[PDB]
Amino acid sequence: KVFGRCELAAAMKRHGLDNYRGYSLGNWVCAAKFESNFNTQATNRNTDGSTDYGILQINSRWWCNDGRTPGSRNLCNIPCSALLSSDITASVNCAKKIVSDGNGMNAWVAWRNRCKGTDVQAWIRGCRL
Ligand SMILES: [Ar]
Ligand SMILES: [Ar]
Ligand SMILES: [Ar]
Ligand SMILES: [Ar]
Ligand SMILES: [Ar]
Ligand SMILES: [Ar]
Ligand SMILES: [Ar]
Ligand SMILES: [Ar]
Ligand SMILES: [Cl-]
Ligand SMILES: [Cl-]
Ligand SMILES: [Cl-]
Ligand SMILES: [Cl-]
Ligand SMILES: [Cl-]
Ligand SMILES: [Cl-]
Ligand SMILES: [Cl-]
Ligand SMILES: [Cl-]
Ligand SMILES: [Cl-]
Ligand SMILES: [Cl-]
Ligand SMILES: [Cl-]
Ligand SMILES: [Cl-]
Ligand code: NA
Repeated sequence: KVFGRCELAAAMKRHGLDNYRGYSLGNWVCAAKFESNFNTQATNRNTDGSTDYGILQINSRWWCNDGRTPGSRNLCNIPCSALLSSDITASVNCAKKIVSDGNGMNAWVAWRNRCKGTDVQAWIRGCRL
C-alpha cells in the first residue's frame, strides 16, 4: 500500500506514535516519506546481507526474522513480512521498540539526514487530526 501523507499521519496517530519518546507526528511522517516514499512494500538490501522492510525500513540485522540474515536478532519477534502489510500495526509496534533503545530516531538514517532539525510539522500541515 502507498499511503497518502495525511492518511499515514492519521494511522500513526491512531497507533500511538504521535509524541512517542517525545517525537512529534511530523518526525514519523517525514521519516516514512524518505525511508519508503510511504510504500509499505518497500525493501532495500544492505551491504552486510540484512534487508530493510516496510514504510520505516526496519532492518533484519536486529528487529525481524527473514531467514537470510545469519547471526541476526529478531527483537520485535516478527517475520519481516509483517512489516510489508497494508496494515501498519507491526511497523508501529516495532518502531516503538527501536526508538526506545537509547538512540531515538537516529536509528533511521533518512530521518537523521533529511528530517532532524528541519520543519517536520510541514509533513502534517493541513491534515485533519
Ligand atoms: Ar496503494
Ligand atoms: Ar512486498
Ligand atoms: Ar526468530
Ligand atoms: Ar517471528
Ligand atoms: Ar506477525
Ligand atoms: Ar506476514
Ligand atoms: Ar509505521
Ligand atoms: Ar538498527
Ligand atoms: Cl501500491
Ligand atoms: Cl492522504
Ligand atoms: Cl507527499
Ligand atoms: Cl485512520
Ligand atoms: Cl510531555
Ligand atoms: Cl510535528
Ligand atoms: Cl523503496
Ligand atoms: Cl536469519
Ligand atoms: Cl532476538
Ligand atoms: Cl518468522
Ligand atoms: Cl493501518
Ligand atoms: Cl531521544
Ligand atoms: Na533477523
